[PDB]
Amino acid sequence: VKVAVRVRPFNSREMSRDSKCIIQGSTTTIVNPKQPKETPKSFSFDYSYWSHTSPEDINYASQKQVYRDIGEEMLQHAFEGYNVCIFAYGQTGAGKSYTMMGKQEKDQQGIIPQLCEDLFSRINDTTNDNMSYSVEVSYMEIYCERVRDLLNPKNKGNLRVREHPLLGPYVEDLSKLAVTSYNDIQDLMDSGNKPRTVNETSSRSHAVFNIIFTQKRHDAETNITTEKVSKISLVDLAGSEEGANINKSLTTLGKVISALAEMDSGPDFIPYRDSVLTWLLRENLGGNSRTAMVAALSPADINYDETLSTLRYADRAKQIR
Ligand SMILES: Nc1ncnc2c1ncn2[C@@H]1O[C@H](COP(=O)(O)OP(=O)(O)O)[C@@H](O)[C@H]1O
Ligand SMILES: [Mg+2]
Repeated sequence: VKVAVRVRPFNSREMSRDSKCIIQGSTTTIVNPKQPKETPKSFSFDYSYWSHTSPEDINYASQKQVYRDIGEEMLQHAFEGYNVCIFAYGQTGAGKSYTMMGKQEKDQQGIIPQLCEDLFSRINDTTNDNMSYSVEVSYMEIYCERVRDLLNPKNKGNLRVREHPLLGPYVEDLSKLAVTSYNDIQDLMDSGNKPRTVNETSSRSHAVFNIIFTQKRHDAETNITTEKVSKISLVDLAGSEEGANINKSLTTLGKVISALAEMDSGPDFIPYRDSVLTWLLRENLGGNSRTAMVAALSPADINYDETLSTLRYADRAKQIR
């Protein structure tokens, strides 16, 4: 797996913009009529999430759905070790926040909230007297190559993304604290999401919600616990590139995709330092550790270029490991 796209019914700016929809299969239809042409195409897109109507519409991409499809499977791999990713990419107002952290009230949740929950349930259901996992998580915002401990509001004893000669990239301490208890964990997020509030320009940033699943198996053959960790990173990178303000953020990443998108002739040295964001995630992005994506589109015809822009180099995610 690795890719999917999701469209949002309509937002105010749209609702009053007397703008209807262009995006109507398993693939994305994309028209424009304000040029003539019929194109572009539909593109593969493992998943072309249809959520244009109302959660009452039988034909509706339910929240629980997107999870049981991308997240669920993505959580499974974790148990069997192997790290994983899930980025919500977009165009400001595309639907990234919802599809990752939705809304607190019953129903309207993201994959994050559901994923942990699963994890948590996954762990307490138990089955054997030697589990021992312990949940370790962190919530950072990457703004102008300038992280921020959404977990610990006043941070401290920090700087940027440092590289551990062997353990891989990380950051100066930051904030890392177990808790074990969905509710305990659930809370963390909350506090976090709030740590950011300047239109909310919290957009020119990207929030990484990474968790450290450590697995300790008991031998039952010459006592010998076995440390089996997995890294679970879900991000909501910036979106939409009138284009007041720039910064590596995008590009950095904008560079990686061209990379993982470049095999030719049957089946590398990988270029991501040049991509601070990719930095944060080594193996999980450069070979090893499966990875899936979610793009959120806007039904508005007033947004046919940016969105379309999204579809294309979304379709582009087809080549690497
Ligand atoms: N599939 C969906 N179902 C219901 N509401 C949605 C959906 N997708 C987006 N939204 C709406 O859009 C808003 C959030 O979009 P958002 O994730 O914040 O944008 P972005 O992350 O691209 O900046 C919410 O207030 C929500 O009502
Ligand atoms: Mg947002």
